[PDB]
Amino acid sequence: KRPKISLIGSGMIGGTMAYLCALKELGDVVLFDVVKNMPQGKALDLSHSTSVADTNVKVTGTNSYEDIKGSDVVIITAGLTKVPGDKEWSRDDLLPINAKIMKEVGENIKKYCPNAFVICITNPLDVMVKVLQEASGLPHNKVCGMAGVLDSSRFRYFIAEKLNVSPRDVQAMVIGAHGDNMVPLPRYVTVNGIPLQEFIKKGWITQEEIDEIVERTRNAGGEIVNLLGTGSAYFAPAASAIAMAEAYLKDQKRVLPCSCYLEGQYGVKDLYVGVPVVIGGNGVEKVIELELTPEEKEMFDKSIEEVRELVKALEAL
Amino acid sequence: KRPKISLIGSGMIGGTMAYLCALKELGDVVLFDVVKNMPQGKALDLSHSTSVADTNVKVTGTNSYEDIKGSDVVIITAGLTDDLLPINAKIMKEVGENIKKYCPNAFVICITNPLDVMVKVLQEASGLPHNKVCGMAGVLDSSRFRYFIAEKLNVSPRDVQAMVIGAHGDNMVPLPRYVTVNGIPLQEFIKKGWITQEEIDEIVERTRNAGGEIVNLLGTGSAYFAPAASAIAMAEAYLKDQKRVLPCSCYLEGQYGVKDLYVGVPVVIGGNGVEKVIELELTPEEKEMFDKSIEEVRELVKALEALD
Amino acid sequence: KRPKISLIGSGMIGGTMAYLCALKELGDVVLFDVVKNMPQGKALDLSHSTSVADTNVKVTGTNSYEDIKGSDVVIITAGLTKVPGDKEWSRDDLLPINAKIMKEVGENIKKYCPNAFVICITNPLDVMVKVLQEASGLPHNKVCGMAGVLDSSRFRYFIAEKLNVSPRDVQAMVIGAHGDNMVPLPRYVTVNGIPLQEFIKKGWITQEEIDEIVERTRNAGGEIVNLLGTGSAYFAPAASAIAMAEAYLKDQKRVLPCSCYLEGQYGVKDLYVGVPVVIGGNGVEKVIELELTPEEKEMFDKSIEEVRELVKALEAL
Amino acid sequence: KRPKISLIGSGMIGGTMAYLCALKELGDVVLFDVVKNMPQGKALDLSHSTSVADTNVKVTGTNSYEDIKGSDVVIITAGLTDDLLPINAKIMKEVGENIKKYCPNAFVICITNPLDVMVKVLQEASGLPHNKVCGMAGVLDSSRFRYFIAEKLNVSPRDVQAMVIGAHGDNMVPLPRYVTVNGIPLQEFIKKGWITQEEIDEIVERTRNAGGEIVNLLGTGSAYFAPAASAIAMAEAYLKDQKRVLPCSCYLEGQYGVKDLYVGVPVVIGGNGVEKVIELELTPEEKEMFDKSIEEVRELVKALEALD
Ligand SMILES: NC(=O)[C@@H]1C=CCN([C@@H]2O[C@H](COP(=O)(O)OP(=O)(O)OC[C@H]3O[C@@H](n4cnc5c(N)ncnc54)[C@H](O)[C@@H]3O)[C@@H](O)[C@H]2O)C1
Ligand SMILES: NC(=O)[C@@H]1C=CCN([C@@H]2O[C@H](COP(=O)(O)OP(=O)(O)OC[C@H]3O[C@@H](n4cnc5c(N)ncnc54)[C@H](O)[C@@H]3O)[C@@H](O)[C@H]2O)C1
Repeated sequence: KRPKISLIGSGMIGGTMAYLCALKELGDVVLFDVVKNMPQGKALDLSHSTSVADTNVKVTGTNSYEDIKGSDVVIITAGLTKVPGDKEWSRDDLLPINAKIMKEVGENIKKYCPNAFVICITNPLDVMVKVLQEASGLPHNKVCGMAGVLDSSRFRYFIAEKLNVSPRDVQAMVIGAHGDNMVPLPRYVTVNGIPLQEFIKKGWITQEEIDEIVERTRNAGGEIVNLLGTGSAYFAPAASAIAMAEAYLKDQKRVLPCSCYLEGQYGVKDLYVGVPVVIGGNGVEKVIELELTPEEKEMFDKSIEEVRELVKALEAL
Repeated sequence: KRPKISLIGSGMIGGTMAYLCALKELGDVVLFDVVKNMPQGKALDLSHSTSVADTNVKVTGTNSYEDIKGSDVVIITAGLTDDLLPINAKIMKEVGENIKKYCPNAFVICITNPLDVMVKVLQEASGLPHNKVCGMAGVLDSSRFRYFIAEKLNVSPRDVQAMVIGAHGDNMVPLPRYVTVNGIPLQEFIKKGWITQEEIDEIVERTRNAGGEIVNLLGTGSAYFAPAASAIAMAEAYLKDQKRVLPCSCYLEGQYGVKDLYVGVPVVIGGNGVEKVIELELTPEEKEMFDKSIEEVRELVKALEALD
Repeated sequence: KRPKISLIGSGMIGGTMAYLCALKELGDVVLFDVVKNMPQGKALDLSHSTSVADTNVKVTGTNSYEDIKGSDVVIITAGLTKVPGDKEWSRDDLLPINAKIMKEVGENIKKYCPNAFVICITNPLDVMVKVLQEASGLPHNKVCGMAGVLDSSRFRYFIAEKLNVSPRDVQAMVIGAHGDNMVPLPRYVTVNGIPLQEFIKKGWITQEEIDEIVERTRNAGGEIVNLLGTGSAYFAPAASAIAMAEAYLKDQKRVLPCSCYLEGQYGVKDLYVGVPVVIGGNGVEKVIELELTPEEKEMFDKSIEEVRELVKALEAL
Repeated sequence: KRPKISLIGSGMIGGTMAYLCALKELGDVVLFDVVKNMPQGKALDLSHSTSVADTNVKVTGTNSYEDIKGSDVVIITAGLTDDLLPINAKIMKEVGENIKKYCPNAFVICITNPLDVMVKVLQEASGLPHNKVCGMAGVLDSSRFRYFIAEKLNVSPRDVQAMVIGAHGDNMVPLPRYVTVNGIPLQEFIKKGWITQEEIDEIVERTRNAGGEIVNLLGTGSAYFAPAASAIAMAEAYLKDQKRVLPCSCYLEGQYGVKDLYVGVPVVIGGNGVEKVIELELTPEEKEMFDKSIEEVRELVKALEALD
């Protein structure tokens, strides 16, 4: 039988992700949402598009978790977003309400598709993937969060733009927690293996512009929201998560910064945070421990501790 | 120079089309919209997504018509969804004007409704060759027809040929007589038990109403995934000179009994636009449905010319 | 684990098929041949190409059947070709020698990958697929021959060329035995569902040109050989067979003329011959019984009987 | 008009390249060869294969140079594998002449060996801009280097960056110092136990010799799958203006200490050909290997100019 991909949450990101799954014939799709008839509407739109693409993909809409039975992969966008930010929204609403949805999603995964590879997108990302892992009981290797691939896609793009080379040939990474305490890694940026500093010396780019690109990367999500007025980014967020899903389903063994369960690496135990990892047919297969400078480890430590604060505040109740 | 694709209108359809242009590396994408900043917001999102796809596509958003200069393809969703007819026409008039000033060699694909009517306003206002302007509707209506037939037979939509002609709307005309499975007449599958004559009739009316069917289930807005894909397939056919056979709203000069009118019929789309009109051997009944389908189009086109 | 595709025979067709499998990331490939080191050379060439395509595909060369263990799909080009044609080659060499290789291939499939979907290309095609089925003991649904997709690709192309429309939008089919007694179906040719006769009346094509295209289709293989001097077609033959393999592995349910096991359909029992079929995740899933004219059934009967003659001559010894 | 890709030489590499052009719908393909009928035979085979891929690509074979008129890209494999140097040069002279007559705006990618030497003969004989002529070698040598490194680490080749510069041959110069895993220096993976310093050295010499390694195993002929893919990736970079960073044999005017010579170095390939040369910060040892690598090229280029 085909691979089964279930999208928990059928908003903008969920629909586009399902569009990519249909365009790439990655497998049968299931769009789930609490809103009645809505996932069923997109599914029929998307079903019609398969006709234009000359594919066979089955896309289904549903308001019941039962239809995620046997899913090979599960990708979760459901919950409140950051669009309101009201400075008390993250603390009084985002964190406490989303944690409760993650617990309900995790329980449904546990009963209906406990073998799936599970990719979380809901924010606060690092916190929510932990909660989803706890509630679902699945191996820590098969539950991770999408954040670094998106933050890296922005980083790489901004670099590629100034240098005027294809983004394929810009290697860039962003680690740490997803959010304002993310850590772009300017030292590790290369152009097809060439350190970026070589282009600084040859005048393709300058050091300040690089520092600007670091900050623009950290705020890229808000830059787009502000410009949209209504809504948030969904084209790149959806591709990033489907890159990770394609890496799992085709055992591509790609190297991508993802939010994953550490156990000693980087001096972190029993915690989810963004790090470079190898994604393969068996999920998160290897964590790469980068030889970070002391300064870099400091930014990583301050970012890893904000994640703790919130994991603990959530554990209060 | 890369091909340049300008999307006049950056709503749901326009943005979805821009994404397909970026995934398929069809060319540089310009997202135009009257709304301030919003196109630029989507453009940056889309730009980011090129890193994930490892492409080099340039996607820019703008609020100034000047940025469509030199466009090889223009795709128009600008409009709204009882003042809608004349307001959409002033828009379509304005869009068509900027096209002639800025990119008078573009292949233009109108999407806004009433499609077949607004197509002719656009051509008149832009003064472009009649074969370089057309409307996307038949590809989408056929993809629904094709899809519904495919799922009942349990074969791939690729091997279902099905077409829809006439005007885009509730009176569109699916053609069950021409449906085939890899060229095998659909009727052969009635006789061998794959589908019944009643289910075909039911499917034919579900195709007529699919637009509203989707609208009722979404609750806010209308379909756009298949709409976007249909427009891009038409643009891909022009950019790569694929000579595809597709139902599109095109300028007829006597074919089917229509003069100086844009109406949905099968055409060959290639590097020089709408390169050939296919004139089907329609039966009297089928020709009758076609005539009643376009009646509304011929009236509206006359009424709008009066209001100039 | 990835899907495993084994190519029995690593000649021109076998290598190209493996190139397509690598380009399309359809799965892990195994190139097998009796020639020592040769399949291993192509595999390393192809391995290098995956670097240019930015894929992860594992391509392996081998001279041992043991390495086809667990194959999801098996595609067989091995044996003598038609390139010599010496009028006694088909009878004294092609048929008797290839049948013996098919029996050895079938036995190796039976012991090492009895769950595979098996696509035969060796000629005489309809005869050899039967022999391979007998020797391997696998379900008749999971063993078929590639012939009609190639003969149809030629038919469709010749039509598309004269009309000057994309071949995608020309539906054309060829049924019967692969070879000189193949049956192009001019009546069933459509342009996106439109009968071809409509274009005859409107002057895009004429009836004689159509009849020429029927004959050119029947001789297309020899036309190319003659022009090549050395060798035979391998680009289209390889794609055709990989289309059938992609249809199985992705459960695409495509409609394609293939050589398959009939049991009453078309008044043929216990025999392999080319007919329109639906290929899906479970192999050959449905045979389509076309409402052929009496004339058409006559050409089909004369083509189905030449296949018998050879199946019986082979059964002598 | 579709892009026009002419392949001067229809052997194994040339035909494999034509197939990739047809699969990727990059443009119309012209297969030229001196051998009578053989190109036409492959063209018809390839044409048939377009039906299976559902593309509209035109593939023609010919024995007359006139059919390359207007080519946007030309890719040259014409040659043979102790008279081979001067015979290949008369050929490369002849090919370059017909190019200037027939398609003097083409992007030209030479493949025949000794690559870096025959590249300069071609440019001289064709009189084309030095940025519109280059040679494919570094992409292939890097794809082997990249591949060997990828399989030992068990990561995707996509996330291995590795380069090879200098001349194409046994003296080519892999650059283990610049190898990275998604930008992470390869040395970090020594320290954490993924690969050893000895296996890198071994890999670096296996890259040098991969060409012959393949040749020994095939028994007849040489590699062509990766060779073809590398040339097409370079042509795709030109046709779609992808601005790819790739090691190619390109005209240097003082970079690296080379004047009026074609040598393998990293470049940016885009819509205007070889748009930029990247000048790496090579160490003394690395610069030394580079100089010894091109010594043979500078001598042969001088010796062949004398024989005119
Ligand atoms: N022909 C078909 O089959 C398609 C099927 C589905 C719907 N398609 C029709 O085009 C649009 C549907 O596109 P979309 O779903 O994206 O509607 P949106 O509301 O999201 O976007 C409309 C945009 O159009 C922009 N726009 C852009 N320019 C203008 C001007 N110049 N005036 C007014 N509005 C303008 C405006 O800011 C809006 O953002 C509407 O007119 C439909 O009748 C037609
Ligand atoms: N630079 C690289 O890294 C490539 C790596 C692999 C091999 N590449 C070199 O080009 C070719 C390899 O291509 P191929 O594998 O296809 O060699 P073939 O023998 O199959 O084809 C050579 C064709 O070249 C044709 N040809 C075409 N034109 C001519 C002329 N004008 N003179 C002589 N020969 C000509 C001739 O008919 C032959 O069919 C040879 O010169 C190699 O040194 C180079």
